[PDB]
Amino acid sequence: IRYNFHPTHIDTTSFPFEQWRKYFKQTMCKENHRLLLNGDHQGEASFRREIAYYLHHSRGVNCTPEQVVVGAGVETLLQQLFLLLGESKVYGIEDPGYQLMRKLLSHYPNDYVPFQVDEEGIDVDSIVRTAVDVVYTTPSRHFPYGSVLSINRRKQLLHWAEAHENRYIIEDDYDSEFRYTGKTIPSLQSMDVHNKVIYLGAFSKSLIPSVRISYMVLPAPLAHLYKNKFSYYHSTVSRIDQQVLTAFMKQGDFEKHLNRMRKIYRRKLEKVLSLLKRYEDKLLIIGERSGLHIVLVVKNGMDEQTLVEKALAAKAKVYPLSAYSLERAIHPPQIVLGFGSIPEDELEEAIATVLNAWGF
Amino acid sequence: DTIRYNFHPTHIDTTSFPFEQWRKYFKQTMCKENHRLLLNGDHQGEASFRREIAYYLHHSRGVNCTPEQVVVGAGVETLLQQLFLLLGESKVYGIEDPGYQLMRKLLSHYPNDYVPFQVDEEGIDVDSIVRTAVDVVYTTPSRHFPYGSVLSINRRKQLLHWAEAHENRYIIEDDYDSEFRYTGKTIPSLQSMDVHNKVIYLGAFSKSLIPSVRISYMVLPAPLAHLYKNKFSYYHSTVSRIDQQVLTAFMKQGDFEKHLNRMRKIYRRKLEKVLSLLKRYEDKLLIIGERSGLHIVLVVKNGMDEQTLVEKALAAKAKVYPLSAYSLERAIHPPQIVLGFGSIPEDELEEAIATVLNAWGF
DNA sequence: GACCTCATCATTTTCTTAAAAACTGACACTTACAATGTGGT
DNA sequence: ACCACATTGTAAGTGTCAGTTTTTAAGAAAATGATGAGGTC
Repeated sequence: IRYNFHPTHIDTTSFPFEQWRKYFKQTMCKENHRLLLNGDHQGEASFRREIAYYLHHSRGVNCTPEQVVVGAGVETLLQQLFLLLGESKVYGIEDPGYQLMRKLLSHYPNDYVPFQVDEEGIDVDSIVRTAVDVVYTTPSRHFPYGSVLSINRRKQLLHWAEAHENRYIIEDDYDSEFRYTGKTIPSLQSMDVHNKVIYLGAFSKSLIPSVRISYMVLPAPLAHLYKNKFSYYHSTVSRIDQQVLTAFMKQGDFEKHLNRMRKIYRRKLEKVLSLLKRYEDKLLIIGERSGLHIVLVVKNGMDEQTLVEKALAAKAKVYPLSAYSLERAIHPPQIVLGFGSIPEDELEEAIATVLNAWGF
Repeated sequence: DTIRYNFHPTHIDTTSFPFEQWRKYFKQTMCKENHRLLLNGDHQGEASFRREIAYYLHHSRGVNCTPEQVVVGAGVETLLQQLFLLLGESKVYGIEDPGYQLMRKLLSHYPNDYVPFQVDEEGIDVDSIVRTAVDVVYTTPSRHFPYGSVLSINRRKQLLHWAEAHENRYIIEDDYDSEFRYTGKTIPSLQSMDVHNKVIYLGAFSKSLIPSVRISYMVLPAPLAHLYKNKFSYYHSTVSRIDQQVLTAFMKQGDFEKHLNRMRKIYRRKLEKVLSLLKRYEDKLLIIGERSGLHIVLVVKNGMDEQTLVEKALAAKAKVYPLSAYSLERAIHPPQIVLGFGSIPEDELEEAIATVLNAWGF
């Protein structure tokens, strides 16, 4: 309550309401009644022929609107994939990451194998010397430190899968065009030519979290397996919330929302680092100056379960780094702050009362 | 596909939803005072969209429950796959025949095993189930595809003690269709007749309201709501915080029950028009289950096979749906065909039925 | 022989403000399909 | 006791007046790129 530094939220008071309302009135009007009965089972092609036009001009992704699949959430976007694969597979999760591929697979007979990371990337040699079949990396930005995979590891990891023809690799975006200097690199979907990596996108940190649209992109000989095996399903996103975001990205008002949103977070990043570079005796920063959240490491010798529970007395919650890693971390207790939803004209009191609560 | 004169048993009429009363509540919720409602709140739905269903269904269909036991979802299949893993992999699942073509095909991705039954004019073959080894069976109390055979009251009190015999058995009910029967409105729900918690409730706002709002509630009993919140505490919802907080104010301040009664009378006015027109022939076309809801089944005693009859209606660009799909086995030497009217408008019914009849050789 | 702090320059897509324009809020009217009490033999 | 006929009681039919609402376009305007000025080490 009252101060919630969530690690991946968004700011509340800045999305355009009165611009969002106008594109509804071409969608649900008195001629429009064939937008009521249920259409195609994976979103209307006016929503996918624009996604294939957008990700070829902003992230270097190469895809066609008969292969991209829409869905809702990620947990419903992933559960149809585990049954599509089979049940003779052994998964790959990086050691601190998003707590998602693990927490699903507590229901299925499969097994997940961790793999170590560093400030250059994740390990690739242990990917070689085991028998893993599906691995899950975020090549644009590594949660939650902020590491970026180089080109030196990408050729090795993509060439690991080409020699034996039954392994896969899942890219999770989580954030792009929020870098403040430009688009990072062309993503790992761009460098594939043998159709071995699947995408997994999002529409929920960029624009609005609670509209529950998302998307993956399938490769060539798996798209006509998913369409063959699940041709008796239904779509999951409400079709009046899809032709909103067809004209929204045919007539160009998303490509002026994210560019507008960039500076509203950069102006928070500079005013949060100009408050933390005074107390540089202990509160070190690990990870780059990008994204929506910082990772302060506290060398002041208090314990983590006291450090989080100390902030709750003055109606403020932070998010620790015990639940994000399987093993137990170093003696300096890392703590993840965020700056998405805290507004600008209360940052210099928010961080002040947090660091006043901990130690002056 | 896109076609003219589509006759589907779920395609509701499109030209009678109060667009203005859809938009007066939609414009009310996106205000500057009404942020805190664009990020993610609760996961089983908004905490008032669940409070309101427990005073909609309680006095419109009879179900006694609490808003701590409700589960919202999306579709109904995403509401079923978050049940198929709450029970185990030691169960066997009982479907009807004929029925909806869902829970046969959904159970082909799993190691669970299903066994069919038969359906008579009193309901389902309840006498077969007591001497068979099934563990969860899925039935439709208040109606039945594709006939209309309401469950007779003796078999309901039999199938109560069926699932109240042991400890590991459950039953599902599927009352997709209610408040759309002409008089004696609907027999009250199988959830109401149970007082020992072995039946789960399952129904949806996508036949009444709009085909693509994609909301389906669910009710849970006490020893599965607790077991769902525990082993599913890390999901989110699958419907928005605007598609729910429209229908909270859409139902709090009146304009749902007026739509209910208006759509209740419109479809009776549609049905009697069909019963007037098709009665002029009873030579080869007997009609079964003439009374209820949104679809009739229309037999045919043509001197040729049933396969030619569905594809002959494509010759004049019309769509009809046979009954060799809703059943496992195929021995229908009387050719059965189900039809619908719920999408066709009144002004072209006269040409419409004459298209398919004289397309069949009249 | 290296790293990295301020300008101030021309092209440009965001930002409050302003004066003509489709519209819905709260009356009253104001008919139409049809619910329920008082009579036909 | 067996077989109807008509009142008040409202869901509807366009319009009233006004009001809190939507749509087009032009200067300043905050602020991004090729060029030109120092510092530290």
